Amino acid sequence: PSIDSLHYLSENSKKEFKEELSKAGQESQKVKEILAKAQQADKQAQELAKMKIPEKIPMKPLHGPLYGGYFRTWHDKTSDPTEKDKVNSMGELPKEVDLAFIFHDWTKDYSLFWKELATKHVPKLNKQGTRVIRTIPWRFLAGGDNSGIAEDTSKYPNTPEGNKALAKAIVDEYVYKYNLDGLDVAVLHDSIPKVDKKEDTAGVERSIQVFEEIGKLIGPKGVDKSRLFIMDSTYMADKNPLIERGAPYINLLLVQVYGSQGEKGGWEPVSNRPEKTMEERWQGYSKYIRPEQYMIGFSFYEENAQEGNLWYDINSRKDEDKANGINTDITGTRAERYARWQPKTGGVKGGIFSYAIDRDGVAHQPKKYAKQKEFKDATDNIFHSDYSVSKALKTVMLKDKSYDLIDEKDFPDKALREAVMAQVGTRKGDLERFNGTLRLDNPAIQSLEGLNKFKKLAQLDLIGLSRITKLDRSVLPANMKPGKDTLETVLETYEPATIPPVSLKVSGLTGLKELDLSGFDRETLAGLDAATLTSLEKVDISGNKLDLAPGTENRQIFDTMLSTISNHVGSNEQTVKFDKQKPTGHYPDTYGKTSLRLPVANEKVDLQSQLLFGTVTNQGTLINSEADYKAYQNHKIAGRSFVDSNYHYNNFKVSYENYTVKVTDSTLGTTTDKTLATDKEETYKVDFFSPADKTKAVHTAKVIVGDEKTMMVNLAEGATVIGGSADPVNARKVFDGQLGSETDNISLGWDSKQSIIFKLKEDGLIKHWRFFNDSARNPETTNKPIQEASLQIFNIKDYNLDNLLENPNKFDDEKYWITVDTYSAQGERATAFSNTLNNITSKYWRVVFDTKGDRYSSPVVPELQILGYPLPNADTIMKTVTTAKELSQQKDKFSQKMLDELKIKEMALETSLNSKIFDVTAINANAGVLKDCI
Ligand SMILES: CC(=O)N[C@@H]1[C@@H](O)[C@H](O[C@@H]2O[C@H](CO[C@H]3O[C@H](CO)[C@@H](O)[C@H](O)[C@@H]3O[C@@H]3O[C@H](CO)[C@@H](O[C@@H]4O[C@H](CO)[C@H](O)[C@H](O)[C@H]4O)[C@H](O)[C@H]3NC(C)=O)[C@@H](O)[C@H](O[C@H]3O[C@H](CO)[C@@H](O)[C@H](O)[C@@H]3O[C@@H]3O[C@H](CO)[C@@H](O[C@@H]4O[C@H](CO)[C@H](O)[C@H](O)[C@H]4O)[C@H](O)[C@H]3NC(C)=O)[C@@H]2O)[C@@H](CO)O[C@H]1O
Ligand SMILES: [Ca+2]
Ligand code: NI
Repeated sequence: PSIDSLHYLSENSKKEFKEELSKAGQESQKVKEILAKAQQADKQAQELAKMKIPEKIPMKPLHGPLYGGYFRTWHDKTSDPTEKDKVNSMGELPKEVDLAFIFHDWTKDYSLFWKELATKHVPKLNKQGTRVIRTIPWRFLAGGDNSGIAEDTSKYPNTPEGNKALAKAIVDEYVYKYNLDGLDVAVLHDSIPKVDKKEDTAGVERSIQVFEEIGKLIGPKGVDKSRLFIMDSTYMADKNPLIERGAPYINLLLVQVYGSQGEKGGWEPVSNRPEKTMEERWQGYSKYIRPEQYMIGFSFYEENAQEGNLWYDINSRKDEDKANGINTDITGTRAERYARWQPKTGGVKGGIFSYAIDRDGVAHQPKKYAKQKEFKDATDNIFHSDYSVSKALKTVMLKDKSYDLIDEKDFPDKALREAVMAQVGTRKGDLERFNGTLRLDNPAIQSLEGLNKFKKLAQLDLIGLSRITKLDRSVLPANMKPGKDTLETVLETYEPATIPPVSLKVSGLTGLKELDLSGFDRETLAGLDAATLTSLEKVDISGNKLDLAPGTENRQIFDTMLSTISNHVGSNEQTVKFDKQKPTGHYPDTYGKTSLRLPVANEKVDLQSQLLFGTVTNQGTLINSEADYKAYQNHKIAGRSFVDSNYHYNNFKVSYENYTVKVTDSTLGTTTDKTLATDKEETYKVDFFSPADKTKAVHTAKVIVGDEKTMMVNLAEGATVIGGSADPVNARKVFDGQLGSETDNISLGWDSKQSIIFKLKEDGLIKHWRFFNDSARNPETTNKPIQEASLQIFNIKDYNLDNLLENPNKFDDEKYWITVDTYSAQGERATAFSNTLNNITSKYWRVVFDTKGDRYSSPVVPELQILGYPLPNADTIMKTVTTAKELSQQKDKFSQKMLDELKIKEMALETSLNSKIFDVTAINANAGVLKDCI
């Protein structure tokens, strides 16, 4: 009986039986048993082809806290009847299990477990209410590495039509083949599609398309909605590649959160806080599914588990009790906390599930034996479970008020009750947690009794409710006023949240007579369409944080309601109330003081108080002083003010201490003192910074003491290094505009004196220069300071620039350069040095620094700055100046009269090059006149 002629065995099972052939390939007596079993395996395989899948028992739709479980096929006593220690059966799962997940592995194709499942387990579990679900890995929807059916790439190509063929083939193979109740797709890192044992991106993308086609067949958006379409994952929502396009097609999301990591989250010591927490996890998924579809999972103790697969989600065997492999108490377990857990927002959860439910009741191997790979504990044997833990957990949830149905004692009005259920949910627990939008626009609503049940409602739209006549605290959500979360957590951890007060939109309540919003600390009235509240007779908005100044939207909503009430019953101290306001002072988005001009005097200004100031309400009223706020307290409505008599300018004002400052003079010198001295004529740029950010400024201003000067630029930034002893990679960092961090080595080179040869970016007129000592970057730096330095330009009159450019290193001698300024440290602590330069024009430069330290003395220069203004053709213009001066001495060639006119023009040009306001257009005009006169 060859194995190639068996017909009914799957090619996989045949690939197995022929490998077992190779072993003992010629042993006379073992070549028998392998064929004799490959046959008996074929007899079984053909009994699976001819079994009769029972007719589907119709089942009640899902409802209430659900409890699922993953039964490991290889622990069913029919998986491999030769292993007589496997005693459990999936059919024995009690009615408390709403979802029994077939979790497949190690059970042979030809196993008769599949005939016990189809013809006995499904009928039994179905008659009691338990749905049976097949679990398949992510990779079954794409790729070819263990992709099961999808390995056949010709029958199911990766195309629009191929993906449909694969989706229908999946549902047909794994759902309908045994008349199962639904399909579960597990997306983890372990199940991700691979090829060559490499994560396949083209494979992951195909799986999204195939997942969508499967959803067009089963699940809430498929042709057959009786079958469930479930997804179980370990990814956070922001890392699940299939939730965005997949979520609308699934009935339930099962997040696997085993162990204290799933519950508490992971620690991240850079934040000093936890991440991937239980609350953070669902908040991510709350964008894609309703909370009633969310199900959190734990794990029972799997036999012979090793490091990485030990979760301790159920109680552990006591170290003394060495014979007791069993523990069925839920008290103090992670699973029992998971059953009672409810998110803080949205609503209550679908339920919980357990992995390896065939191990229900088995205690956990003590933590101390985790690393002993071969230690066989009492809890590592196989037991028959009566599923006591599963029953105990299910009843815990089933007996939780959170899942009590919303009834007429919450909302006596039917029209309101039907709308709450349409938009919020159907559980009392959903009122304590729903943080979305409730739109009550059906005018049949006769009463708003019950709305006070809402604790976290984000927005409430009351539209066209003609039968409503009163609105006050008793018939509005409880979060109308600020408050903190009151739902206590049942989980473990290592402050409560703020409840954003509700946004109240009201429009078309023509029957509304009284509006009482007092004592809620409301920030605005936005949402009130006062032009529609036509029957309003009594209004009270006192004791809030409203800015009722004229011109505001708040005042106009108020004026409108006051006008309506003034045609119905009259405005008076009883029908209209508004006082006791405490508007919230905010920082402005912008500030108006963009320039401050002072005379040159020996005074002192506080830059903060003179440029950055002012508090603004959320209505846009700017208060810039204690004087404006008294004009504000002076605003009167019906003869009296609306600001609380106890709310002073000190309370309303926003504080500007902690705000830093970055002053920059016209030579690009920098300070950081709020105090400035007007003793020196100079022009400064001032940037202010909030404590929360020191890179994006909140306000820029321009202080001008005396005659305004144009601000210089760092013409050296971006300069090209072409020489110098100094390390060219590091050299170029002196032109990089920032000082740097003290992690980066910026040492120029080995010996104690180092040059840098460089060319400026664009032409320019240079008027200043500055080099920073190392103390500018880190004040505690151990790199000694520069003792002596020289800045030089290239002797272009005598030497050829082209010779320099062809062999720039040859020219590292001061004979080829001209010195324009030398620095010599006198021995005093200096963070930087700066000095003027005489309208230099050269494009090519050479600097040297010297710490004077015999050896091991490294020149460290954060940044070298050659400052000035941009000026195209500085060469020619400055060349023209020096010509008129020469001519003016040749008093024999030119008459005195010719020279006096030329002198005025040469003088005029020099004046424009050294003017405080640099004007390139005037310069060119003068230098053009001068060259023309020559
Ligand atoms: C998705 C999900 O549910 N989330 C995770 C769980 O996945 C996770 O549970 C584990 O699941 C393992 C099985 O998962 C596989 O199936 C699911 C569903 O189809 C897939 O989603 C998943 O990716 C796994 O896929 C399977 O992978 C294998 C390996 O590749 C495929 O077959 C092999 O594939 C390779 C290529 O990679 C190659 O081609 C090979 O030839 C091929 O055989 C397989 O095809 C693929 N699925 C299919 C059908 O497509 C469980 O195994 C795991 O449980 C084992 O380990 C725990 C450790 O604590 C034990 O407690 C537990 O009892 C079990 O032990 C194993 O028992 C069998 C029973 O006999 C032992 O077999 C023996 O092995 C011997 C050699 O060691 C001899 O060969 C002997 O003849 C043989 O009988 C086996 O050795 C035991 N192994 C161990 C480790 O003890 C676990 O339940 C859980 C984990 O916490 O978390 C969930 O959230
Ligand atoms: Ca630098
Ligand atoms: Ni062990």
